[PDB]
Amino acid sequence: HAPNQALLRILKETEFKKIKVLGSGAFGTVYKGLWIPEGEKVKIPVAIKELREATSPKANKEILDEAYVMASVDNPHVCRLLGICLTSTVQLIMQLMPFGCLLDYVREHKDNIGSQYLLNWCVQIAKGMNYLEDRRLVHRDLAARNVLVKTPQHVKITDFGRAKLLGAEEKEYHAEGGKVPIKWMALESILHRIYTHQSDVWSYGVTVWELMTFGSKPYDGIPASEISSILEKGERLPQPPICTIDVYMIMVKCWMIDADSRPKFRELIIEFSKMARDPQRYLVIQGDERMHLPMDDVVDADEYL
Ligand SMILES: CC(C)(O)CC(=O)NCCn1ccc2ncnc(Nc3ccc(Oc4cccc(C(F)(F)F)c4)c(Cl)c3)c21
Repeated sequence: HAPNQALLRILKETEFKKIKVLGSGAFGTVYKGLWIPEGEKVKIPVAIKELREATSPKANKEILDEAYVMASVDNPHVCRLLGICLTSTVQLIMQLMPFGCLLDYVREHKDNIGSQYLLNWCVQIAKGMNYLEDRRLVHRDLAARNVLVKTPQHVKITDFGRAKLLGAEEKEYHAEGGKVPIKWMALESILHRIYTHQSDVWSYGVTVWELMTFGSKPYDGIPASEISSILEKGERLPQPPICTIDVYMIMVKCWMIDADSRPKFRELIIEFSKMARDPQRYLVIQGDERMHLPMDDVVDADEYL
C-alpha cells in the first residue's frame, strides 16, 4: 500500500461566510455559505457543518476520521471536502450540492425524471464506486440518501461515516455491531458482519431499485429482523414498473448470495453505459421525450484546484 499524500486544508473562520441554514442533524447545523480564500479573487459555494458543543470526544474522533477519508478521495463522482476549521467546535467545509440528496430529488421530481437521467446516474454511481474500489475503500452505507446532486446531470457519492480502508493484505472487513442499514446490506453482512467491494455491489443494486421506483422504501412492509431469512429463502425486491428485464436482471445479479457471482463495478459501468446510449429501449416511462430538468467572482469547487 502506497503513502497517502492527500493534503488536509485547515481554513481560517474569517475566510468563509454562512448565509442560511440547509438542515440540522444530531452532530450540528449545516449552512449554505461561501468560501473566500484570502488574496484569491474567488468565491466558492460551500456547505459548512458546525459541530455542537454537546458533541462527545468519541463523536469528534469519529467525525475527524470521516474527514480523513473524504480528504483522501479525489474523483468527479465522490464528494469534495475543501477543509476543516478548528474553532471552539470543529467546522467541516464541503462543496455545495444545491439539489440535496438523490432520494429526495427523485421523490420530489418524479414527474420530470426521464430514462436518460436515471441511466446516467447509475453510470455515475458505478464510476464513483469503482474509483473507491481502486482505492481499496469499502463504503458500507451506499444508498440513495447518500448520493448528492450537484446538478441534475451530475451526482456524487457521500457519507463515509461507515467507510473502511482495507489493509494491503486484507480481503474482508469484520464489523463490531450496532445501528446498521439492514435493508441495503448484503446477506453476508447481516449474518456474519463481513464487508467487501462485492457487498457494496449489493447495496448498489438496492440503490438502483430506489432510483427506478422513484424513491420507494425497500421491503416497506417488512421489519428489519425478518430480512435475512427472507433473503435466505431466495426472495428479492420486485421488478420496478419502468424497468425492462435488461435493467432488472442487473439488479438481481447484484443480489446473488455468492458474492463472486455479483457483477463488478467496472462491469456495471459498461452495462449501464450501453443502456444510456439508447435509454428508451431500457426504461419505459410515460411521456419520456417531453421531459427536461434545470455574486460575480463565483467558481465551483470542481474548478478550484
Ligand atoms: C445532518 C443533516 C443536516 O441532517 C443531513 C445532511 O448533512 N444533509 C445536509 C443537506 N445538504 C444539502 C445540500 C448539501 N450540499 C453539501 N452538503 C450537504 N450536507 C453536508 C453533509 C455533511 C457535511 O460534513 C460532514 C463531513 C463528515 C462527517 C460529518 C458528520 F455529520 F458526521 F459529522 C459531516 C457537510 Cl459540510 C455538509 C448538503
